[PDB]
Amino acid sequence: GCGELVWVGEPLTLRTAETITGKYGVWMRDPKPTYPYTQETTWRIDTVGTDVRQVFEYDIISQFMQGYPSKVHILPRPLESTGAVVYSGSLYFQGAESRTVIRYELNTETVKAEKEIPGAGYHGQFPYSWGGYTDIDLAVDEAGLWVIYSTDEAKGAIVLSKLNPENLELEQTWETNIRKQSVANAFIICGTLYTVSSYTSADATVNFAYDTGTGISKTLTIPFKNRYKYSSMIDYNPLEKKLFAWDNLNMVTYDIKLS
Ligand SMILES: [Ca+2]
Ligand code: NA
Repeated sequence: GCGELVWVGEPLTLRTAETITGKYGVWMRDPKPTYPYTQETTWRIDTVGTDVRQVFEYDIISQFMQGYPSKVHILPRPLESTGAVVYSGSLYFQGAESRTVIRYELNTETVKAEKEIPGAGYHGQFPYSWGGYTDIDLAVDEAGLWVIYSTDEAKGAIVLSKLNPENLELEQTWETNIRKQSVANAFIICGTLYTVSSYTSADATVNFAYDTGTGISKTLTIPFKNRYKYSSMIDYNPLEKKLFAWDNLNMVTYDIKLS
């Protein structure tokens, strides 16, 4: 059941990092789970620092919320920032100090594909408003895998491209009029890109939308609360139909409603 985003619920805290290494990070589930994982499997990456390689994996939700990881993967190359996603058995992440997206198959711990995002800024050229080298933000929605970025040709406006999940080729590209560094983060629901106005405010909003199906841009005023005042990661999971976010040590989730 697709539709336009009309409401975001209150953030629910599922886990809190215990060290500064997890001030920012990304946590995620696979909306297209594949053996040996399930819809309960959760991954967590604490992303502070310069040689981020540890990916914590939890087989079931209770372990993610209360226990130790069931497995730790050591990535073969350091990861950049908070934009990564898991999709159909692979972690898609950006190589540190690069515009390269890497497909890392989790079960086999194998790199299956790598792609430079053509023309994408990286390492602080088109971050979201908080910085954090957030130039490249992967996304999964009801239609599959996407990447959110910008380029010099787009003058820093958000660009989004649909990606082939097997080989990382770009399938189609859209250019918005939204300055990427003017918004706190972004995510895609049902082919519409949404942005969040602030990473600090308890009274932020989902403030812009761009519908890739119609080409129409809109302003919105949907309330969005940063409970802990520093949201470094905001993504959408189309299986759960929820937002997943990382806010100042806290892994949080928001319910949503679509028209
Ligand atoms: Ca995002
Ligand atoms: Na992302």
